[PDB]
Amino acid sequence: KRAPSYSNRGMTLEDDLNETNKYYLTNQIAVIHKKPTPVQIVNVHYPKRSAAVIKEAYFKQSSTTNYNGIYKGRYIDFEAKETKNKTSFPLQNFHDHQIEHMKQVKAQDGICFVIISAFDQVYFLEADKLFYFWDRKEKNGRKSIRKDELEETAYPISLGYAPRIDYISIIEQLYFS
Amino acid sequence: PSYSNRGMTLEDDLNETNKYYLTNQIAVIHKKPTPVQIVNVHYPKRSAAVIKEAYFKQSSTTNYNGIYKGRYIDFEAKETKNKTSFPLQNFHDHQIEHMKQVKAQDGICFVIISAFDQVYFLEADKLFYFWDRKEKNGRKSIRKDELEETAYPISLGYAPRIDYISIIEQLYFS
DNA sequence: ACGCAATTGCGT
DNA sequence: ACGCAATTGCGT
DNA sequence: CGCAATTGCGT
DNA sequence: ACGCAATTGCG
Repeated sequence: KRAPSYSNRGMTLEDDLNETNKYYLTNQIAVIHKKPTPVQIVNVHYPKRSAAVIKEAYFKQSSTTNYNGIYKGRYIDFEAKETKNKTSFPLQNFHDHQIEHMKQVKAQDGICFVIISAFDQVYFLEADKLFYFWDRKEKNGRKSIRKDELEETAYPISLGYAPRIDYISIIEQLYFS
Repeated sequence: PSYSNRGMTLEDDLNETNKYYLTNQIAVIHKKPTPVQIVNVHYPKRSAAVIKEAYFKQSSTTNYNGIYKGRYIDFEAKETKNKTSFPLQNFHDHQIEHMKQVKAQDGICFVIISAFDQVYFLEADKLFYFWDRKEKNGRKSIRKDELEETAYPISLGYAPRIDYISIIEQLYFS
């Protein structure tokens, strides 16, 4: 975990949203965790007593959205994606299943959405809109959302110290009067 | 090899009950996968990139969850064979803390154990209790019969095997 | 898997 | 007709 | 992250 | 000294 580097604009990294979650944790505001990345652990070894060191394992494509949890007894689910492209946000770094799921997750009523970090700016795009840009892609046409319609389609978030990323104050400002 | 015991694992049995649930739009539940910290990933051009060394960590979050009917659902699934009693040695402190936070936030928070050839849907407060007594250097287990009213026997069926959705359907919101 | 170099192709 | 925004893809 | 072994409580 | 209960050890 000794990573001397290297800057993004910005994850950043688990530090950015992650710290926000811990904070939300220890102030009894919400329980939101990042579902961990699903490996298929083909081969493990057990050297020198404990502990184990998987010698061969492969990456699986997830099926669920990146983050989930509880706020005010409601379900929270969301993906977070960031881009350095100064012009637009690549819709292509979303993937099939994630969207299938956001769909199913909004099936029963949930707060399902997307946090986007691009244009030196963290944005909160509701899942609705995202679904528009998705089948805009899906019929045919633009595989990205240009800024002037990301800013036009999404709510900007305020990035401070402390909650670093304060998405709950939007989910509050919007789904809870 | 996916099941190296005498009694069925409860791994598949539950995460199949979940598939049914999903496919029929009854509700959305998914097991959080096991956390591992990757260390090295060799990446051939053809072969999919092989993670060649990696280590387990141990997540706090109680390892099932999702949505049902607009309300955040959560639980755990331990499973014990011994007909003796059921050992709290399975659940850890962090898990308990977590699902403490959860019910501290209007969460619905089962505990599912398939002990004694039966599937026990165990409400949270009751588990807390056992863990509490236990924390007072008391009974480090739940004896075979004391859960038997502390907990509900889930309705083990065929379409959805260890149907618990309707237990939670019954308590809340009716 | 991802950044990020390569490459496409829209736009005017 | 050519630039520079959108995409593809190849490389640790 | 388990089932085979260990030991201790307690008729 | 067993059922039954708790606790090392590495497959």
